[PDB]
Amino acid sequence: KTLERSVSVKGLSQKEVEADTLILPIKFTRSNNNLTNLYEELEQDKENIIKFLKEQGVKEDEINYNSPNIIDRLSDPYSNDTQAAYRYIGTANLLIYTQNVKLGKSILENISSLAKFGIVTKIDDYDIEYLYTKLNEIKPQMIEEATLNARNAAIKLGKIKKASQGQFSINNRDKNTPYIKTIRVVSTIEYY
Repeated sequence: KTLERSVSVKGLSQKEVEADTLILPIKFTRSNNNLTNLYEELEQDKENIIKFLKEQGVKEDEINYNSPNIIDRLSDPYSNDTQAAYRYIGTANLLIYTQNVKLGKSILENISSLAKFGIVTKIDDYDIEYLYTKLNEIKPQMIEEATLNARNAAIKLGKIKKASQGQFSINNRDKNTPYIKTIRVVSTIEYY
């Protein structure tokens, strides 16, 4: 009348963890007819941004800086046209790489204070990274926990028919907490 019976349980491993890496790129841009003057204002912009980051808790060894990217437009602020401008435009990037992930919130709310110096900072939310770089290291024990939780629900009794493993998910806790990640895995076990 019946040929087999099997029971299926899904085991859940879930953990909140704190991101260990914050990558925060701060771009700032200037224009000038004289290229030497563009570099001097960028360099002065860079010094003021660094001072604000150090006040915020960032250390010097967490700040990285590439050569500014300079575009020659060959324009002039005298030529009567609808598209006249300064000849050169330069954009620079101060790239923060730190394990002090809780610094990011305060940096992003106060960076407007640099408007004083005439600094134009652009920070793209898409390129702000809060990572838990230990993610792959923690997977084996969470897989065991899920598989184990599945077995113990089955207790509450033959061999194992099928074993499957979902992929890990990793989500921010709240919107206000990007430096805290929720990590989940589900292990599915079917017994006879």
